Amino acid sequence: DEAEASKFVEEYDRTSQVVWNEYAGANWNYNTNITTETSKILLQKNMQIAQHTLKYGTQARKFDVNQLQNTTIKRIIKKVQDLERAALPAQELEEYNKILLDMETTYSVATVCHPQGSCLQLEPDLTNVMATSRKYEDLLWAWEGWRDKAGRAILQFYPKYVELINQAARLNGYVDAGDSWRSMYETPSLEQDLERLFQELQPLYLNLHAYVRRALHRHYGAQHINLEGPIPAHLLGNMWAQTWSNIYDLVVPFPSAPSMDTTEAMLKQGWTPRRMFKEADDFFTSLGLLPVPPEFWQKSMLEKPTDGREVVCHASAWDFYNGKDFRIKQCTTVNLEDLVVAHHEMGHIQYFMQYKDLPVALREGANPGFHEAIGDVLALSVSTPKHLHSLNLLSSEGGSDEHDINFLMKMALDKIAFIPFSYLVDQWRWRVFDGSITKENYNQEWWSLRLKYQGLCPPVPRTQGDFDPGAKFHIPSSVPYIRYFVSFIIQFQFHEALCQAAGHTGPLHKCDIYQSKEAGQRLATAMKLGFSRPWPEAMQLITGQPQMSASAMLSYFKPLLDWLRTENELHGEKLGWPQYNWTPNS
Ligand SMILES: *[C@@H]1O[C@H](CO[C@@H]2O[C@@H](C)[C@@H](O)[C@@H](O)[C@@H]2O)[C@@H](O[C@@H]2O[C@H](CO)[C@@H](O[C@@H]3O[C@H](CO[C@H]4O[C@H](CO)[C@@H](O)[C@H](O)[C@@H]4O)[C@@H](O)[C@H](O)[C@@H]3O)[C@H](O)[C@H]2NC(C)=O)[C@H](O)[C@H]1NC(C)=O
Ligand SMILES: CC(=O)N[C@@H](CC(=O)O)C(=O)NC[C@H](CC1(C(=O)N[C@@H](Cc2ccc(O)cc2)C(=O)O)CCCC1)C(=O)O
Ligand SMILES: *[C@@H]1O[C@H](CO)[C@@H](O)[C@H](O)[C@H]1NC(C)=O
Ligand SMILES: [Cl-]
Ligand SMILES: [Cl-]
Ligand SMILES: [Zn+2]
Repeated sequence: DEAEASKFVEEYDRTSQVVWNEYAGANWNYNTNITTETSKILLQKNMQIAQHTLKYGTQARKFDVNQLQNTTIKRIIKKVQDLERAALPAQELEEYNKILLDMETTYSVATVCHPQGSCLQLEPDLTNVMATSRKYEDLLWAWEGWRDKAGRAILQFYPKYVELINQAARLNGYVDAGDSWRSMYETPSLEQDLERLFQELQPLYLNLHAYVRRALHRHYGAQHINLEGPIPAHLLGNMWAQTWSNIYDLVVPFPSAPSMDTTEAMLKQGWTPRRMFKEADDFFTSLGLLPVPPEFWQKSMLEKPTDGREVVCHASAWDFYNGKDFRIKQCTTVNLEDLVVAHHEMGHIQYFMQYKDLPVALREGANPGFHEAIGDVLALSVSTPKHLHSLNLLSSEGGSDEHDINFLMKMALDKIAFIPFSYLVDQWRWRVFDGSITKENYNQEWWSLRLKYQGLCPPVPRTQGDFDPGAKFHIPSSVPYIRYFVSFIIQFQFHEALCQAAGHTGPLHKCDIYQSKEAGQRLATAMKLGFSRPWPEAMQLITGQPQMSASAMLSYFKPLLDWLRTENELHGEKLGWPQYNWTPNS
């Protein structure tokens, strides 16, 4: 019994490496070269890996895990019993795989065109418009156009996707796909824990929201901003209003304390995408963590190709499951935002390398939020004015409370603004999956949540046939999103603990853990566990305690919360959006 199970897990691990490596290659080739051929080979490799999954998943289900002594072998076998889509009948599996590829392709090639004029892709063109335009009408053209071309085109696929992904989840013992996704956290109290964390961050978000709304009222006019209502969703510098830092110029608390133009500085100094990832590599190795192998530099696609290839430009990090081939694919733009993204992606690579000696079944983060947090932790240190100054991308900003509040505001526009967004994406999808939201009400329930959690409203009334969730990458690509909410909270807990381990004193937001070997050792021991143990053990290794907690993030931003409360009180802001029914008149 126990001996049969141990031999089984060894066989699974040997054959999975080979098959998973092959699948990763075909997926990479399509992702970096979208063609009918590569897409045909990908769909073919899909059926190959499903045959492997079905073979070993069927065997695994014949072990009564109850009678197993070893708990690492229990854990592997329990996971292999979940076939995911390979539980579907052959006909439905083929249809499911084609739906997913159609949704992804539709999103990745959509464009927004002027009549008799040029056509813009999402990256970099429309992203640039949303980030830099300060004209209501031009922002509206891009915001609405993307949803008209991308979102509306996904709607035809989504109901059938939902049916098929739920059917697979039921065939694997879950009640629906959202149940399956939540189970990745192995945390029965997950929904209540996440709701508690969201509530703890509400005071900070409402004060930020009210301050930004006042600043938008100053620039865009009283006729277009209701100081007691939701904010129009196209004015926040980002296609999804998920991060707001690109409108820093409109909301700067102390314009008398200016910051160097970081994009001009990178360009003037000859930064390139390759330099951006090299600086990330240096930060990781400064902590005593691992460098990326030479192969990484040869096989990664670090900028939009120019040879006519259509590619999936959305950034991603790749494990090829042979312990040696790791890659990034990013249509990198030379700016500070993409430097942070490069650190994020390099954090996924670091995790891949740290757990590469585990059985492939356990080669995942302690939970998906952990995988997302590693690179962001380092990026918190990289983002400090003192570190950016040492890269020659800022002037000296120390010894100045004005510069200090400006910096906290810059960070808040990204980190705090993102909290409600990241919460609501899977609040919506979980209710789509459990049947609470039907295709009749997809879009209406999306905007009810955009209002309830982010206090945003659409600048143009939505009409039948709109499917604005489809205009957000992770929806047609079927990537769960709550990982990013968890990540944004726990990355501050990790930062706090690593700064304490590095001997930092004083305000948490001034800490920079560059070159701390004690910090790197905490992260390395946690990452090496992969998915071999419940995630509270990895939490304990990093922070000395087992819980998720908003306290670290609230401590980081405490000086800004104090300042915002004073400023909002002085101006008589009404926090929140009691006039929640308001929408733009024109
Ligand atoms: C429950 O079972 C697990 C798993 O046991 C292993 O996997 C099963 C399928 C069988 O093949 C067993 O024969 C295997 O041992 C046990 O976990 C292992 O415990 C041992 C200690 O007894 C650990 O051994 C350590 O390994 C270190 C490095 O090994 C890794 O690195 C090499 C080379 O890089 C890599 O190729 C290899 O695959 C390893 O992953 C070594 O430095 C150290 O000194 C020590 O020898 C081993 O790492 C554990 N594996 C895992 C996956 O956790 C449990 O001990 C067992 N529990 C009980 C109560 O018996
Ligand atoms: C399974 C695998 O093999 N590869 C996976 C990694 C893994 O799970 O192992 C992978 O590469 N996924 C791609 C995805 C890309 C990005 C993303 O989509 N981010 C979210 C949310 C966000 C926003 C701001 C921010 O600062 C941090 C996160 C968004 O932009 O909406 C783009 C920019 C950042 C990360 C990613 O890396 O998470
Ligand atoms: C792109 O894909 C085609 C097949 O669709 C292939 O012949 C070609 O070599 C690929 N190009 C690159 C750069 O991979
Ligand atoms: Cl939207
Ligand atoms: Cl997740
Ligand atoms: Zn990520």
